Amino acid sequence: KRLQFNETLSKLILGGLRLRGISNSITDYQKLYKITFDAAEFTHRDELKRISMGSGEEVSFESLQETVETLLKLFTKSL
Amino acid sequence: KRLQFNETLSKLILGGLRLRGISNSITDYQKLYKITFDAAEFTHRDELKRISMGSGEEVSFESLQETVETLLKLFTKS
Repeated sequence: KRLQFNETLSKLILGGLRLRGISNSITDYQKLYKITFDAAEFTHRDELKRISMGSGEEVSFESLQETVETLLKLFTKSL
Repeated sequence: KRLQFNETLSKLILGGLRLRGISNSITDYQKLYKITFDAAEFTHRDELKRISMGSGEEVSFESLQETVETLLKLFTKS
């Protein structure tokens, strides 16, 4: 779990939420962000572990973009 | 929730993991179960809340199964 992954994931979720007109001043925005973030980490857990093990890897932006879109699509259908 | 949602959700996760050949012996099995359980509850949060408040609704098997499948597909990519 490198910092670059963290920052890229955070940006993708912020952008995904904003793109959906979901404002950070609503009651479940924080819960929505957190579970998306945690789920996205868990999705890429194996590579994050390898990165931590010095594989010198980098989670690709494109794959993370798919993960976030899948999760936000799932988590915001009722919204 | 709606206790029936919770009981069915458990069965669908256990069943989805079984179909995929993922045994409870593997190292991340319980976290995999738990995060899928919670993400599925979250997905249907709004209806589940109305249900607990007496709306008379019921999350359909189809919808819940699609939820579980979306999550397990995403979470078991390895």
